[PDB]
Amino acid sequence: SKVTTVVATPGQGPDRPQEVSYTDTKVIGNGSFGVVYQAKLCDSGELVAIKKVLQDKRFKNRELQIMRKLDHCNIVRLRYFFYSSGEKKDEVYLNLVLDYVPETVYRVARHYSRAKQTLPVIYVKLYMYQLFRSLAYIHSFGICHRDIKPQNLLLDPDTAVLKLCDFGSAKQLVRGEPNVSYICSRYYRAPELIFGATDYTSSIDVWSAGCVLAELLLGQPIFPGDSGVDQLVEIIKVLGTPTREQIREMNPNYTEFKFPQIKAHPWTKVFRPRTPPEAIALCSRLLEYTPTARLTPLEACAHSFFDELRDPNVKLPNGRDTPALFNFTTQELSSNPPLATILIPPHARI
Ligand SMILES: COc1ccccc1NC(=O)c1nc(-c2ccc(S(=O)(=O)N3CCN(C)CC3)cc2)cnc1N
Ligand SMILES: [Cl-]
Repeated sequence: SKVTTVVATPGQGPDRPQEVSYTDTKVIGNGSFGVVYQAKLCDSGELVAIKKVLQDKRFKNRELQIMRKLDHCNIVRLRYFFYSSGEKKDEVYLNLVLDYVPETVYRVARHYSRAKQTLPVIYVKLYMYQLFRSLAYIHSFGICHRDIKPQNLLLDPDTAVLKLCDFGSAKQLVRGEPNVSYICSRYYRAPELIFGATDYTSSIDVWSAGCVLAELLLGQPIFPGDSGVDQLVEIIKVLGTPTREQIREMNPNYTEFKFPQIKAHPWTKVFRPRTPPEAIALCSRLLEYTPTARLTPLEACAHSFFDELRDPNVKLPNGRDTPALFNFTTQELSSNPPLATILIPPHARI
């Protein structure tokens, strides 16, 4: 039970460093950036994660910049950040200390799928709405996550609160400056990115969210490509070959083979017989080739598949109340404020 103490700036708040003490630190993850840890704050005993990434001096970290300006019930909070050096030579690490949320949609969905069960539709509605809520929030800032996938959706199994995490691929999408095409995890990678587009939009996140919805409905990934290019083949096996005009809207500069001519597969045959009609309906307005065709995250939240969540009597399966789903801020409703009439049901207004 060793106690580590660091001088950390508060996450959102003002640049006033304070000493923060934590203990009980375990490795829990890693990647190309560095290592991820769990720890307990000696103060409040609250659990936290710490993403530790090698940060080159003299050049700013865009994940930190993006995270300092986010504050949303469905996004993991950046509580503190701090620097530290070691294990290496004259290298500086940036540490993000984030709220710890214990579960992920990936692990949940794997447990049902291993037990050959479908995750109940109520959980599908709860997870997907909160994911769409977080997207509406970051997209109103022009920030695009670029890594929506089941492992980056944290869950509290008791409150069913969902929080979006891992902002190591997020970027301010600025109009006219290009962006890299090979982002997003393969299975959740939108088609314009596979077509090499570099002027894509936030709707690549909405494609990803549709892949997750579809995956929850089906109990397995809906487009499991065994490469960056075979991903497109899997997509085509459901949506059929994209029309010449659809290829233009995805990226207006391309010749990728020509693909064999394949008919679109009807959405009803894509899912299992007892799949709810509004789930399939919602899904088909997300998994569209034309990136302007897809729903915005707010419109998705307004979808009728989510109406059970707007019911005043709804409860979680463990008898408890649903998390807070109607406290929209004006920034959240900014893209389409009229949608408030559907999104804040009567029983939830003041
Ligand atoms: C790999 O993680 C990242 C990579 C990049 C950026 C951010 C993150 N993570 C987070 O930000 C974050 N992660 C978690 C989190 C939750 C569950 C898991 S677990 O795999 O289910 N598993 C690991 C082993 N353990 C013994 C049990 C549970 C892993 C991690 C919680 N709260 C967070 N804030
Ligand atoms: Cl909020």
